[PDB]
Amino acid sequence: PKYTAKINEAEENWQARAEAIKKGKKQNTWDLFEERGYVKDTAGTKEHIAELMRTRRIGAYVGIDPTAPSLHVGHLLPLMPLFWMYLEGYKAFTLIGGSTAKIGDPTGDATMNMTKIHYQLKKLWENVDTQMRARGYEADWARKRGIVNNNHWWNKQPMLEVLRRVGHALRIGPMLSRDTVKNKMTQGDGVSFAEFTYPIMQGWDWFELFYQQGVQMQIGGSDQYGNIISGLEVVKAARESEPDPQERKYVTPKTALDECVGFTVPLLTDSSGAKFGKSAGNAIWLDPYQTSVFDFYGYFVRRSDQEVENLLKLFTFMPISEITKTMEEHIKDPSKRVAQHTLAREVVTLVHGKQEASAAEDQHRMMYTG
Amino acid sequence: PKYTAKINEAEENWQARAEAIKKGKKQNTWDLFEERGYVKDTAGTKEHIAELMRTRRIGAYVGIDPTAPSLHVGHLLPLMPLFWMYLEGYKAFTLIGGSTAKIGDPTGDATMNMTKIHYQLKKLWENVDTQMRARGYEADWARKRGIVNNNHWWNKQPMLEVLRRVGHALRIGPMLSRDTVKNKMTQGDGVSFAEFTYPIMQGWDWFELFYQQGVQMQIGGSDQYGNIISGLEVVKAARESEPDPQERKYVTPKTALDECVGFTVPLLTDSSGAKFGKSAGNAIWLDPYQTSVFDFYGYFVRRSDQEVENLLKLFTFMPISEITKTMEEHIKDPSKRVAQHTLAREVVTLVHGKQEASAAEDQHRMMYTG
Ligand SMILES: N[C@@H](Cc1ccc(O)cc1)C(=O)O
Ligand SMILES: N[C@@H](Cc1ccc(O)cc1)C(=O)O
Repeated sequence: PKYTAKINEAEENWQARAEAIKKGKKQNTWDLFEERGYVKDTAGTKEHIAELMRTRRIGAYVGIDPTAPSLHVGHLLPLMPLFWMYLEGYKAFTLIGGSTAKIGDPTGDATMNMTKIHYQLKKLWENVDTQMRARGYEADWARKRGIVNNNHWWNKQPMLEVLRRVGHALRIGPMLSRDTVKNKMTQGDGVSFAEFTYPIMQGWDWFELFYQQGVQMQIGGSDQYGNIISGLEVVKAARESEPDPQERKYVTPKTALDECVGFTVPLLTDSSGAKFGKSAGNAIWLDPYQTSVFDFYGYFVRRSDQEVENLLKLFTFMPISEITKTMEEHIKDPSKRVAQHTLAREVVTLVHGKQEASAAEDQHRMMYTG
Repeated sequence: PKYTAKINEAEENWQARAEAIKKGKKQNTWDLFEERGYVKDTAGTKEHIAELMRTRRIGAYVGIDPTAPSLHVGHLLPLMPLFWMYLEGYKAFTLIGGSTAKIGDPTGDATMNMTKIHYQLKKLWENVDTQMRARGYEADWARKRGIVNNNHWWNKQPMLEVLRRVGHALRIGPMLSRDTVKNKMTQGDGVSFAEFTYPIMQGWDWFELFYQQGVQMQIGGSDQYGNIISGLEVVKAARESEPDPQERKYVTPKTALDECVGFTVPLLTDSSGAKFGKSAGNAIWLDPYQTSVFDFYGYFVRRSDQEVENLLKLFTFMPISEITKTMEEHIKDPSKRVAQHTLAREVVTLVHGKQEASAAEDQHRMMYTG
């Protein structure tokens, strides 16, 4: 009865939204992704992903392996489109790779790390809510966010079941004919069986999130394209191999838009080759105990004129009109770092909050700042 | 106290045996293996395996994947040295690959198959006991036989634990640079992830048998050499990665003779290329409902003069002196098929029992036999 009525109202709301998009009254979140610059590679055509996003209140996820006690600003990039979807009323999850960090992604303390990353994600998600309220988005019952740790299934998930459900459908050649698996096996050491199996586990992760939460979309870091391709194979195998006739009603695809999709975000460097979120020989951590707020703000205020508009698009919830006005002010006199102070203000506001942001800005407008 | 006293007497008996071998009073079972022709390839040096067998009442196993409801005579070959060890007072196991049959060994109904194979192995093991008594071997408390199904661990064994315990130690290159994995991936279809993982599961099987039963030796079919090499890596990884300090006392090797070893049996064909145990386009099944006893006996009575001594050595418990006397009678007039009737009599006696054997011999000595 009553969850059902609410689900029905949600779908009806979603469908009026869908029609509004078809008529051009409302921008498709997919086209927002393209406009702001989040799309590098897609697993699924852009027409596919657009239409899935228009017609269905999907779930989406980003996975993070807790390889250290703090996230850094480089982690923010895949999270940003995820947060945009959340603001738009999708279901959005950050998956902590508690079990999968121990294998480690080859593309190219641990419990305490897992605890700290959960804490930090919860803190950031709360700042997203704050920003959602500040940017004028209305409450929506069907809007959902969550934090999931893949140890929830990996602690007991039988190997046999994974091999039976997906292992016969996945051929090792495509896994092997992929640049990471050819790279570190030619130049660099070898690939461990555990390393080789990592993409299969991440694919099973996606299956579990599809099954449990309706997650049809994975958003990946810039180097996650191969893992996403493999993950789709794993999820497809798993949905097709479901033995129970009753579960198949729910899990086996019937229609084209039932399929899963994904995309990756761009690789961000400056014109000197530096990786975004690295300032010298260290990360810009989200933890103030590791990187002071002043220094976090500093990182952003030092961004280049050449990259700053692109970074305002990626790392803020500023409407494009707002960014355009900022850039119009900024080019009057770039030496004033209007755009960079805006970027710093917005990103600090998201990670550390408005008060910390104001204080840091005041400090960076002193006559000496380092 | 009392299992302990019995274990101590067993070890003392084993050590008098060991000294008797060192002094040449008693043949090392390893040298029996060599004399009778069971040794093709060894994982571990022959000096290693010999000394392990002299000094330690090891456990050994043969794995069989239940891919059909009956075993056939080709299955007997790896079982024979295993049965010899049993007669000599080792611990000897036949492992049914209940879970691993579903993946299937790539080297180159299902529940009912598992039930029938268990039944047949139990029946054969009982005939081994009969033969043990008939060949003059004395009761030994420490002599042990068993039938184990790897579904005992595979039904619930977590993938994560397997990957953490062995997955980092096993490199995919050696797995990949092996002829089977290069064969069916070049010529022939692909290799499924499940296929590629099969040797890891069989290696974990061996670990479970080492842990549970003290099994240090695997005997393999003629094509199982690669699987045995991989299995040793898996068992070594697993014994070295045991996290508990108390378990390490028992599971982590301390000495050279603590290591696991294995060997394979020869590939048996006749001079026309036919696979041993194939008579035309069908197997010679151990099940009388599939291959009559008459026809089973017939298969053996038709063996060639060129191969019959070799087959008496492999497929019977006849002392070498007995086989020599048989061959001395046989060469007086080969047309009488003395040696072949002896081979038929002995193998039928093992699989179907002495009464069935006598009847089949009488039938094959009629003036018309097909
Ligand atoms: N493999 C990703 C993280 C990840 C982990 C688990 C997942 O299910 C998804 C993504 C990385 O290292 O960047
Ligand atoms: N792989 C072997 C059978 C086997 C199965 C499991 C084991 O643990 C050992 C051996 C075969 O097909 O001949």
